[PDB]
Amino acid sequence: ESYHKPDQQKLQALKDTANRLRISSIQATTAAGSGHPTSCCSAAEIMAVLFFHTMRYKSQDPRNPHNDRFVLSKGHAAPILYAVWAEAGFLAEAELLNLRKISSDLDGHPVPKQAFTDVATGSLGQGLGAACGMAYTGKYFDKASYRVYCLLGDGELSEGSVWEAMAFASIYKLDNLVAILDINRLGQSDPAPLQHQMDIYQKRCEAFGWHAIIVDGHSVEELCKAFGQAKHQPTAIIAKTFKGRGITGVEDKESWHGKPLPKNMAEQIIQEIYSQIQSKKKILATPPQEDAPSVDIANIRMPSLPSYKVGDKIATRKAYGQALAKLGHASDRIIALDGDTKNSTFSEIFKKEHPDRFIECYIAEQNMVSIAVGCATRNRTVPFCSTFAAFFTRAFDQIRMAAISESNINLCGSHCGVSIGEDGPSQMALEDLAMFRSVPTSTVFYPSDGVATEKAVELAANTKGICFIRTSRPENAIIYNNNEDFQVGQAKVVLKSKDDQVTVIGAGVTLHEALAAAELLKKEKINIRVLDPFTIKPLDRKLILDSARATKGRILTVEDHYYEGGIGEAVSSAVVGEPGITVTHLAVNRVPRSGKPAELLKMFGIDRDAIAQAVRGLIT
Amino acid sequence: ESYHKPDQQKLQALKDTANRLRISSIQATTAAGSGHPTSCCSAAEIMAVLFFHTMRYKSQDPRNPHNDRFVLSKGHAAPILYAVWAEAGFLAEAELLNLRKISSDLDGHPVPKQAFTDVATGSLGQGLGAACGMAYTGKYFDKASYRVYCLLGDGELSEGSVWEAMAFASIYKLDNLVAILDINRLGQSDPAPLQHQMDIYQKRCEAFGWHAIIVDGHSVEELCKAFGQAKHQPTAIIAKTFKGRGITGVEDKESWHGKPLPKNMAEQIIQEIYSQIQSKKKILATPPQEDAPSVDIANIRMPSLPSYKVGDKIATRKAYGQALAKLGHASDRIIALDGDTKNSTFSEIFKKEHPDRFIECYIAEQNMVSIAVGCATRNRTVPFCSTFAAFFTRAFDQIRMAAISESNINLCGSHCGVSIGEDGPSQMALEDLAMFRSVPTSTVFYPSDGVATEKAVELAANTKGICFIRTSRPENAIIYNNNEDFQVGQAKVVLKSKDDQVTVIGAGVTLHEALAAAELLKKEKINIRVLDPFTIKPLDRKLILDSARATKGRILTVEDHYYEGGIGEAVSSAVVGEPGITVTHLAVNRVPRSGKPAELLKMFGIDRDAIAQAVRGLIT
Ligand SMILES: Cc1ncc(C[n+]2csc(CCOP(=O)(O)OP(=O)(O)O)c2C)c(N)n1
Ligand SMILES: Cc1ncc(C[n+]2csc(CCOP(=O)(O)OP(=O)(O)O)c2C)c(N)n1
Ligand SMILES: O=[P-]([O-])[O-]
Ligand SMILES: O=[P-]([O-])[O-]
Ligand SMILES: [Ca+2]
Ligand SMILES: [Ca+2]
Repeated sequence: ESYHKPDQQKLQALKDTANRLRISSIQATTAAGSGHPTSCCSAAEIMAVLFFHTMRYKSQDPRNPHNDRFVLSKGHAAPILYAVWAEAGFLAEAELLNLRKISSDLDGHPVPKQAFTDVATGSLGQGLGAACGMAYTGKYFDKASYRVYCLLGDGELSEGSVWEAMAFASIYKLDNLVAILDINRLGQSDPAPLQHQMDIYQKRCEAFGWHAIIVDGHSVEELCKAFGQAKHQPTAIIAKTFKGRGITGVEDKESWHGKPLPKNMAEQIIQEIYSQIQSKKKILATPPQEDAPSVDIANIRMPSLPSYKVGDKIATRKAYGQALAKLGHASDRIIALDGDTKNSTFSEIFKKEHPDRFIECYIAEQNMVSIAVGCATRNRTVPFCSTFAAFFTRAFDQIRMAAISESNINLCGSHCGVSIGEDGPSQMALEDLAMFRSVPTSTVFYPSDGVATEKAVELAANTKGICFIRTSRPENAIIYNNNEDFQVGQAKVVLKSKDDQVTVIGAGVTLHEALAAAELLKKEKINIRVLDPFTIKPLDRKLILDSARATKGRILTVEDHYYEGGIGEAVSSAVVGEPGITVTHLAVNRVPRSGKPAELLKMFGIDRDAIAQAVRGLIT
Repeated sequence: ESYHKPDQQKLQALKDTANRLRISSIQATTAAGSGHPTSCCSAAEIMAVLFFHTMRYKSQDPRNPHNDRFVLSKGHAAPILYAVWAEAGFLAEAELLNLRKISSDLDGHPVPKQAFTDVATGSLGQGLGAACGMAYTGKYFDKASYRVYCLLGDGELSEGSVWEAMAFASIYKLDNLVAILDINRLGQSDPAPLQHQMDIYQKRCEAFGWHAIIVDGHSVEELCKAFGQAKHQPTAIIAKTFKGRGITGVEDKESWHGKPLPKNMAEQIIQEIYSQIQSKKKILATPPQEDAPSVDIANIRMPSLPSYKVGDKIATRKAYGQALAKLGHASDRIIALDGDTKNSTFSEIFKKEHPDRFIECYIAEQNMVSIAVGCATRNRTVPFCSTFAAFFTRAFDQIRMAAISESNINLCGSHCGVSIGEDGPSQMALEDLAMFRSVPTSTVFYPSDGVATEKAVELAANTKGICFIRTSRPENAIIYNNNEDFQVGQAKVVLKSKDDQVTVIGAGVTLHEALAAAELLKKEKINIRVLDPFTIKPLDRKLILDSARATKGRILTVEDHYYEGGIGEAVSSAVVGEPGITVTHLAVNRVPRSGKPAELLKMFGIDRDAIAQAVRGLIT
């Protein structure tokens, strides 16, 4: 639609709105006794113009799929976000004073229990990546008219994740995306490196492919104009502002980040700001054009059972790619993301069959996770990201925040453990189970053959939370019939007899080492029960205990992972205290080195011979 | 010294060297059956000019403190690094053919068991940050003439960590630092985003404050000239190259990343390259000026015992800052790094007393860890980094690689757990124990009062590996006499009687909740033994077991951390199977929310009342 050039009365109303937003931010943080009023105050005109002139959204339905999106990347400015939603009529004005109380949902940083929040922020430098996912979805998946606005601080621009998102938005021509940079000169404990060198910020944004506009961030007129011109590139509004703007004696001063005003000072300051407001009448939000498509919410089912034959050899990494491509034929909601590793994770199979739903994220794992989080907001897509599991450690903070965001994303990490062989430890995932188990909403799948991998992909697609699938490089035999039923939290006993003397729990390559160890032990008339956990989180505690009680109470765990936080610790925590139950662990005890897969499994004590020796020791 | 303008014979010798390096990279990867010859080949002229014209180093003493530093950020090019060290006469030429063998130290990516490797690479995007630490040390700490050279790939430039390092080097005027960008057009699975748009790379580097020079990366003459001009800024040599340069039919082609040449093809290609070499005579390396200072290696001792009084209240975060500043008066080797959080971690105390040894890293945790790793190389400094513990998750891959690098760095993460109160979960560290316990070389300190914090700082300074100190926001009472002896792996029983019915293990805020719970239980004639672990890794298994056997075998753990990978799992894994021993866990079961510290401890079941209720349940 045409830009509506505001008259002087509308401009004054926007100024009055910005000053109301300042007052509310001060009132709320003074009442709470904590918070960041000076960080809200630098953004007050930006927020007024965005919410009451530029954006299009349903004020009574913040999650509506047709709405423009707003991401508060500088999440500690939450009080001004709450204030705008009260100004728009969604939040009760009195509730603002309950900021940070245990009785309120207006928490210290935004979180998705709030209808107006899609992604939790608070860990700086992540909002723009989420916004890129929203804008990519809007332009290429929803094909809708909504736009995406992301407000960042200047200290926040020191985070490399921001520059990954900048580069992504220009690669993918996200002309529906606007980043607003609140260049208020100061960080938490010192000035931001570039201070008010606006030209340097402009050069950096232009070098990364954005259309960059320097504005006076306290001029509602310059802001209306800058937001009012759509571009053919992602657009950076570089706003020169002052921290604590409007707070006499505090504006542009250090020592005030995250410091509320004391009661006596708040009263005096609020009276000053209030005297600037010319009218109490509020501006109404403007609704969006309703062109986002419907999205089905039904269960996603594989079009057929797995087609593997017991005895055939396939690496679970390849079965992942085959299974994801197969699942893509069943539902248009499945999208795949990969970080320049598609040939090795086998997500290239999905790209070949469903190219319009594959997102190349390049060597930028932090941004890739944030893109997926953004794509999953409002349930618009069901994303599967992949790289080597070791490189998901690069995105741990994004994954941590994804759980705080209640996000439903699926991650597949390949090349786990020492069994990759010659590349050496930089490429070996040995802490990924520890990392993903510590994520509160996570489900951790560790499929041991191609059939289990296909079932894990199907289960993950239909499971809420952060789903992780750990895949492996070596080709192992198919051990499961393709009609075997798999469920989250349900383990499988793959070998048992009446005279079993220990239950051996393995997964992936160590499950096949355990089965080979059972064959070595058969020559010595020693039988062992072999258990495949399928999910490491949640663990099938009942089947583990019933197996243990059938094998003299003895459990041996063996895993291609470090000792801490892995399968062995998960099993020990589950069964500690149970009478007669003992647990013995085999794992990788130190940083590995290069060698053939079988040589490394032997060197680090997790191969069939190490398992057999541990079994004999338990019996004697 | 003056630039030595090479004659045509020296230039031809450098070309011959580059071609020998190609041959060795092909020979080694074909013999191994794996590796990245096309990634070596694009860098061959760069490597020849660096090692045999530009750099100054002792060829027989690669770790010498006077040497120029070289960091191979694109670590998968390891075969060409090994080749240059054979060409320089340090490595035997025959050993190159043992690349990736379990019998060799020429592993798939560089690692510090090699005398010529300071930091392990292999996880892309981290080398430049390490190089910044080396260059900062050289300019500001060593005050020596050595220079630092870092070779990066173009796909690698998608990592945000690279841009954090770029910004750091210009902030700190690292005119002794040179980054060489191998712009060979291709990544692993597709072209790099910018391909051969050399002007865009130049604009990005210039916007981040570097002096940027575009060269033909296969012209030894242009490379000699570009390296030969020192600048007043960090300098980026932007080298236009072709992947697989010199391999007929493979140069500039996709589908060859990480693919060795088959034997029959290697023979043919090597014969072609060999026919280009005009002479077998090798160039000798040139030694450096020996102006790096001596550094003492003695134990670092606090100048006095802690000065806290039993009963005084201090937050361990503040005791950390006081203790680090105190330790800085004892040894000039201590340096401190912080990510714009010095007012909240209290590293500002060190900055005030020892400003020349404080490094402000801004909001860039990945780079901060890499800086510390670089500063610790060759034992030049003893670094302590600090931020909120939650934001160390942003640097997990850097910490993981630091352990592969055998690095001795110290990390202090504040604001752990729900006890921070109103900021909410984005700022709460609830997975940091899981993360740091999974790091192979780690020691994890969790001091419960100011005295333990000071002792932990002293111990950490003298302990090899990745040391982590978990500090807390709330002020708790001093419980230890200031002459109490603390040691790694030694726990403390802080309350005991003869009629204790359970051993309660707490740490930080939950240790003080446990002591308060013991007072509640005293009213009911119930005595509990309270144990403070001091180090979570390694755990004092002996004292835990002896305590348990004195309290009917019952252990209760309580921690301000998620259930997985924390204190409870560490204790359970240590004691599982021990007869009569049971372990019960209290931890945080889900993403928290904002509230007062005591309200959140109650809501998440880890306060004195929850501990008392669990104790009563264990007895009955
Ligand atoms: C990843 C991360 N590191 C550190 C912090 C701690 N922190 C919170 S706010 C802040 C300063 C923010 O400065 P800026 O982005 O300039 O925002 P302003 O408040 O000035 O608008 C810092 C360092 C954080 N929240 N996230
Ligand atoms: C952080 C990280 N993510 C992914 C990988 C997987 N990987 C190894 S090499 C490579 C491509 C490297 O491309 P580039 O930097 O252009 O180097 P070249 O071999 O072309 O010189 C990738 C994606 C990695 N090593 N590290
Ligand atoms: O995909 P690469 O591990 O052979
Ligand atoms: O330092 P902040 O948590 O008050
Ligand atoms: Ca700022
Ligand atoms: Ca490349």
